[PDB]
Amino acid sequence: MTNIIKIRASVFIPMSWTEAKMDMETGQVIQFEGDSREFTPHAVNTMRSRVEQEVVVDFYKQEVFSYANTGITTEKVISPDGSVNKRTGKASTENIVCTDIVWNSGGVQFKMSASASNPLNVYAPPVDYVLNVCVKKDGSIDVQGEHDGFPCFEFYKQVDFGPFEKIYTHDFRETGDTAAALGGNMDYSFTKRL
Amino acid sequence: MTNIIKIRASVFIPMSWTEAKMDMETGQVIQFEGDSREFTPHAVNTMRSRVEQEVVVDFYKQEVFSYANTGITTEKVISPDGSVNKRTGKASTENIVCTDIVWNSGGVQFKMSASASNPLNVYAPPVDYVLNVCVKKDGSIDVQGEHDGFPCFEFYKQVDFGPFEKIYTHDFRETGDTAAALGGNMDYSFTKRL
Amino acid sequence: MTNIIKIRASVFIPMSWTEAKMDMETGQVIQFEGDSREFTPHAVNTMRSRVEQEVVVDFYKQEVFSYANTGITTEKVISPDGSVNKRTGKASTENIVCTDIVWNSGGVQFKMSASASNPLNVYAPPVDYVLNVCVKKDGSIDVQGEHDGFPCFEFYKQVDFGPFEKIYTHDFRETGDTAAALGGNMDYSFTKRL
Amino acid sequence: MTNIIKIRASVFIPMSWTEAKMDMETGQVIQFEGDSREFTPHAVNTMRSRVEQEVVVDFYKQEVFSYANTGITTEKVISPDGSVNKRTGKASTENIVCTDIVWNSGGVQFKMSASASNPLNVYAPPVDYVLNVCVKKDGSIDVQGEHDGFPCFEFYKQVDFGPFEKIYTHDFRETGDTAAALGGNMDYSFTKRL
Ligand SMILES: [Mg+2]
Ligand SMILES: [Mg+2]
Ligand SMILES: [Mg+2]
Ligand SMILES: [Mg+2]
Ligand SMILES: [Mg+2]
Ligand SMILES: [Mg+2]
Ligand SMILES: [Mg+2]
Ligand SMILES: [Mg+2]
Repeated sequence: MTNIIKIRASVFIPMSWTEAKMDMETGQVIQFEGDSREFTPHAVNTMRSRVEQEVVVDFYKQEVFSYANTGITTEKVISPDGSVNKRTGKASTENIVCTDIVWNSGGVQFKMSASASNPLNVYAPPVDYVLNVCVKKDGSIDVQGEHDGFPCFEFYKQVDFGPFEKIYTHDFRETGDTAAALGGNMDYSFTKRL
Repeated sequence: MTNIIKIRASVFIPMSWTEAKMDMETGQVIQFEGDSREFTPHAVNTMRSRVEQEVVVDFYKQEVFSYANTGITTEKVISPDGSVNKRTGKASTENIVCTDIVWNSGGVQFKMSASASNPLNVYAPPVDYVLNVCVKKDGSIDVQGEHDGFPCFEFYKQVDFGPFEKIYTHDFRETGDTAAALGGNMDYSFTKRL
Repeated sequence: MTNIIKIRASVFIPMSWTEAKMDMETGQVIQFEGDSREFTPHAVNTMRSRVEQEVVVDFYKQEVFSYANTGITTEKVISPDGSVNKRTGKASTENIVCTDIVWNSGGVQFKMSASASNPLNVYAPPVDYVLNVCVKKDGSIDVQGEHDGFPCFEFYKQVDFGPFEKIYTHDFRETGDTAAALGGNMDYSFTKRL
Repeated sequence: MTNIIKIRASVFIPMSWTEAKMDMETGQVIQFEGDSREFTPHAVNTMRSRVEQEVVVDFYKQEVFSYANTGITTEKVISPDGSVNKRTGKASTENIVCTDIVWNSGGVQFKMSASASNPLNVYAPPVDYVLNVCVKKDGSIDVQGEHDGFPCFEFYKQVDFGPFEKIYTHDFRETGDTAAALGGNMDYSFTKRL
């Protein structure tokens, strides 16, 4: 009846630039580039997110396909001498996976997990989410998510090439949270049936 | 002839506190306790070192013994309101080792490797040194070493309970190295004969 | 017959920037620009000193000449949001003087006095020195000085366009000293014949 | 009709301690004692003001009397190692005065000026106020005032031992000023008839 059902996850920083840090050792002032954008599902391959993942369940084919990416990190360093210098790196995508795919008569389930650190500052703990998602042949979905409290998170489902539907969003700046929340374990969780 | 020769290794931050890192938006300021001392052989069991290691070759017993230890890590956080909060942790010694001991006619060979990470940040990079030493029955040594460019490293020999003798010292505030030098590979090497 | 003889005084900050001061009221970090150099006699008119003075006694003309100058003060302010601002000002030279010139049979005496404020930091007490110098007709000098403990002080002589010769240097990081030494009385003193 | 008319002025810091400043050269966090009070005309002799002044015009003897005082300054310095150390001094009252008394049948005018340094810091900017007050025989007054934008300022009038009345107040924290407003010129001014 319904053929293709896609789940999209995005992790992004809304600001142009992260919170400024100063190292008295070097005299520098450093910040990393953001994604300069609000919430939206239309940001694929746009490089306006730190982590991006899409799983596509294909019932016609009896297949799960996954797509995983990380944005580019740019650090802006202002030297004592005043000069500014940018450096570029890209997080690994080794730990953005789609795992534990299990089939039954009327659907499939799997877990999506993402862990990506900042390639240019190693002292930083990685962002993490994991969702346990169950999809039925009818089209409706059933998700159990956890994620670090920072930065912003957005999840959408899109079925048979139609319009996108909001699964769940987390807005750190509405929530009181900060980059501290990236350490520890995954502070938040949610349940959602669409 | 000569019976006991000891090799001492010591890594230390000569300041009372590491140079401050500050988070501009919050005003928060972060520092790590140092060892507040200069170069000195007599620092054993004093907890004035990040890493501390002694290898004792005993020609009279045909034996090699070793001691290894880490200092305590203290994170001091100053809040915008001048409130101060401390945290304590102790790096594991699991990777301060004396390995590849080879006994032959002329004396003995072995390699001392130290690698200690920050018990308060799992993600920080570790300090590293490796020493390849060769000790002769007459009390000559031959040393080939590598180490990170930060913080301070000092190495000493002492024979038959005699005075200490400097093998090698490295002082990051002379070579202009930084806390960054704790990552990557070991960036200095040396060779010394006593 | 020795013709002309020179005394050069230089007060400079060896670092590129003085050490940060932070205000939890405004959230800001402030530093002033240093002179980014080591001790050297060849620094005239390079603007690489906070205060600089040359007294020249001419035995051919029987005259004393003096040059005096201050470098430029540059204040750098980092803001909570990582913006940086510079301001700029130049200390008055009115209080860098050469004084009480007395001539006798065998040479000349005089007094070099320096006092300079920070034009951007009124909170700054002046840097201060005074040299009492006695120059014999044959190119010998007898100097007696006082100075504040911070920053660095260098004094040289130069006879008849010859090489420069060190009279006295003060290095504040060697003698464990602080910008506090700027206030109060002149902390240090010396006498030298050369 | 009216015999005694008192004008009272108080300069105070509402909070227990001024906002901390940190110095990276020494690691010290340093804040000064405030007056830990809100606005109140009843604070004479209470040592809960930096500056206090009362002028009393006495229409019965035809005399103007004046009383001037500064508070105790106390700096708390927290050392990098935890230990705290207090110094105390007391600002001079040499520049809190009442001058330019001119009498006529109608009443009297005079000027009240206050300037007071921080007595541990010679070169710190004084707090300043200057009031031009006209006192009429019927008891009414007319005041043109100027003051620095920090810290807090309260002025009151009292006739024939009656209750106090507010002339004017300045709360630097409603108006978003800072300790910088201490410097340069008196940023605020006001005019009052009551
Ligand atoms: Mg995490
Ligand atoms: Mg967490
Ligand atoms: Mg290295
Ligand atoms: Mg390393
Ligand atoms: Mg001085
Ligand atoms: Mg002094
Ligand atoms: Mg003022
Ligand atoms: Mg002002």
